[PDB]
Amino acid sequence: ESAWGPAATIAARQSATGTKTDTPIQKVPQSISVVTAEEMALHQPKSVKEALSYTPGVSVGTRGASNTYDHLIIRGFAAEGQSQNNYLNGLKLQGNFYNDAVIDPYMLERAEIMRGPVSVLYGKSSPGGLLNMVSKRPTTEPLKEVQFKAGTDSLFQTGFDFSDSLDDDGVYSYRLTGLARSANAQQKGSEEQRYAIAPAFTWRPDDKTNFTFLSYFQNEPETGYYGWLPKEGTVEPLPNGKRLPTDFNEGAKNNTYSRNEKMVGYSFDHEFNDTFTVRQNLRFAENKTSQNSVYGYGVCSDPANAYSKQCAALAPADKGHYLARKYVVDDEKLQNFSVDTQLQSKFATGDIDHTLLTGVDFMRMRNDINAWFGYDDSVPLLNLYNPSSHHHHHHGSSVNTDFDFNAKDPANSGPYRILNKQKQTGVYVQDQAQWDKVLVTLGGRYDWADQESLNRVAGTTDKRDDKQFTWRGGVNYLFDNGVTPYFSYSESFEPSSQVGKDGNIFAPSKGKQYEVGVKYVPEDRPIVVTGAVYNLTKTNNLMADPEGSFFSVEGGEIRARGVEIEAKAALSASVNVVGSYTYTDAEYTTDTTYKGNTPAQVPKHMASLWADYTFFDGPLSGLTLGTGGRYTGSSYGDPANSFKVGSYTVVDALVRYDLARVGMAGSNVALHVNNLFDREYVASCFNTYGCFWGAERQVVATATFRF
Repeated sequence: ESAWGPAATIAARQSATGTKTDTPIQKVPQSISVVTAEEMALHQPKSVKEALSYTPGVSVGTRGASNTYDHLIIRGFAAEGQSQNNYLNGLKLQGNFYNDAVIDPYMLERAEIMRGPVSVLYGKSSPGGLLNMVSKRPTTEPLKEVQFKAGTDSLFQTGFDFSDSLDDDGVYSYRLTGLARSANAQQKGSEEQRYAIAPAFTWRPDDKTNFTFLSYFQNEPETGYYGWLPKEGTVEPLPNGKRLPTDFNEGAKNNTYSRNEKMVGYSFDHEFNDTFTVRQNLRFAENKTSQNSVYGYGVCSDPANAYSKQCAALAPADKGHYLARKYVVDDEKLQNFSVDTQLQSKFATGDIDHTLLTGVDFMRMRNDINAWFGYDDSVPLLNLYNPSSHHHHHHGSSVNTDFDFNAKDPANSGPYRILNKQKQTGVYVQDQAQWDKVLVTLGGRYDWADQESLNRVAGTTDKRDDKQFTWRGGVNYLFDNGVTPYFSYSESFEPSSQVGKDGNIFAPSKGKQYEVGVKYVPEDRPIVVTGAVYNLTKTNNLMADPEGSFFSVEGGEIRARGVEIEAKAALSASVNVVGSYTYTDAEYTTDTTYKGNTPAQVPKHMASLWADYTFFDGPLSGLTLGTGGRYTGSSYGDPANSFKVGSYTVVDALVRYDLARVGMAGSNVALHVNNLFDREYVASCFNTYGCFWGAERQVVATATFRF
């Protein structure tokens, strides 16, 4: 098993996103999870987001039923500005504003998650949090796969995955993966459209040299729903005592959202001799996205709408059941270049073996934003009264009316046009020195993160050049019966894009984490079990001005201490089990307005358990039956901890049948169901006017053939 390849079992022993060198999990001084292709091909996730429903320390409901972005909250933290923090092949997919890229899981070999500070190897990043996806590479043996999906809400997906060798020596091999997916969003009027293709080329001139070309091209005409719903009508009842239905949509009938992705790059490694090996990863991508979206703000009786004219002009007792809305028109285009070059030197020092990693990482991102935002009264109000029993059960919500978007009244709307530039360069050194059973991992990295923002309207230009250093040290007492105790200190840094009162760009916030735990990686049985307890602190978090002044102020602090236990196994040739528990104590340590309060959208308790049985026996030979559930404790729906989103428990099921009994061994047909008990829940609220209905039970039938 290679950190950059398949795992054979639901349990991956090898990973390289934690130390940038192919290391076995037990030897990694940090909480690392790995969701293999197998596991993913088990639930047929819609996005890498869903593919993470069972991993501990990651909420995936930050946006409810919506999938526009694989935005995650890890260990109670996320990137600033609703941005993502996702890596693809050890390189970051640096996004900006609404321009953030996604990779379809069907194109991944595995999706890894690294918890806690990760700057020691990746540069600027949101504390405690990082997702690293691995492109599918050319396979060792022929692969001619064709897959067909069909599910609820008009879901239709047709995709292929072919990999072969051009020569009988395997010096030349490829892999072409693509898919065409179409579906209706949970919210009436909204659609989901995707076309993706990933071309890979691997050149192995010998057994010590590999250069694999990695490209990805994707087109999405419409990305689906991405709107906000009030706590009143979702979490809490509306005055009349009813609630907006889970399929309710508050946007224009002509709301539109598109994203365009294009990328070329490569992964290269070369072993010069018994001590020196070099590997370099490079990628270039130009990404576009645009939208015409009318989103809802809060109900008229919501503080946010305090200054709303359309709202104020209502009977004081009606403000509580009328929805106020705004809108945005956006169109962006960004390019991002990335290359990481590293050198791995293997040498000893009498009983002390060394694995020295030293490399230089570079990246630049440019994004051009040309958009328009509607402010108060920019769009008609909405009477939430209508959504009743005719809109619930019998049929459902109804699409509203069109909106202008064009003719932006200089009154209720204005222009937004920015040119954001980002540059980062870092050099790092790490060493995994094993002195028999005692593995010590230590290393660090220095960074040159420079940003430059141009406001095409104000004709302004804000700049900032950061120079940050981070290191990480850890110890793993490699036992022999499997158990592996480990502890480690880690650091991170995340620059700010916000400008203070002094007209200058804020300084970067920082992450510090203390984690200790044990990992059981038995060498005989294919089972992995890890548990960990940590104390992660984000510092210099921006907070309200002590003297309220529109401008924020740095110096705030947030602490997240919690426990995480995960377990994936192969208890049998017919038994597989995935399970995890997550305890999260996230609290505002220092903050002008909030404090003691816990950040919104982050539950205290989380747990998930899953298992599947397979048959090779009786009449049910080739049958795989699996079910499971995911637990999401209660959470706060706003910074003020004003209200709370209730806990919920969703169940997933799986019936898989091997088609061997039709001469099609290898292939198979399966039925997947998410939220079996079609539970109605509110995933979360980032504020009183920003709540998201969870996903209504979905059902998918999949036919995946192997020629």
